Amino acid sequence: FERTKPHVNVGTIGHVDHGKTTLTAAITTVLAKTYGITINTSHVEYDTPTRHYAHVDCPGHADYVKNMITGAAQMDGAILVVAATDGPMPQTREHILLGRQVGVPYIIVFLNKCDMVDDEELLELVEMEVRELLSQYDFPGDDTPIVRGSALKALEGDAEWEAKILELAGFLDSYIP
Ligand SMILES: Nc1nc2c(ncn2[C@@H]2O[C@H](COP(=O)(O)OP(=O)(O)O)[C@@H](O)[C@H]2O)c(=O)[nH]1
Ligand SMILES: [Mg+2]
Repeated sequence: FERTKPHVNVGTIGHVDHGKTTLTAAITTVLAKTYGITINTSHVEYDTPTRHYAHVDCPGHADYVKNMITGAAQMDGAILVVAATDGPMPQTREHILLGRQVGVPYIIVFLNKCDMVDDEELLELVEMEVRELLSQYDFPGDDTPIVRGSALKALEGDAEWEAKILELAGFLDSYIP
């Protein structure tokens, strides 16, 4: 465990537009500064000072469903992007169940479109309805980290937004046993 230092494969589940691919990109970049069948799959490896991460993001639902259903991925940690602009839409609900069956123990939720969402009243509201799916279908939903940034900003520059990706990394290290 000491070389890898604990090696963690963290699984990113969206609907179609939320920014996972984006979320996925941002995390690495942030990470670099601060520290440093047919199957279709996209892979990134990332490191916090504690854990080391392998990350999988799939261009499509079809991918998530097949990839999650067989064996592709193995996903200890599932990082979830629900985007404020919309709300949790089908692909998110589906992804949540599928996860439960899959045996995806931990889903950590990240809320993207806060480059576009001014409204504590909405956010709570995106944020509540997530909590509501998570439970009905699987998960705690209470004692479950919800992180709001905006991935797009974070790469792109400087920012407060960047900082949040840091919580995401942080929770990861914590939330995931
Ligand atoms: N404004 C804004 N747009 C975003 C953000 N993240 C992603 N997008 C944009 O929305 C489009 C779809 O996002 P994407 O990451 O590809 O979604 P995915 O299908 O879940 O992988 C992208 O081309 C991005 O330019 C974000 O945090 N803010
Ligand atoms: Mg994608």
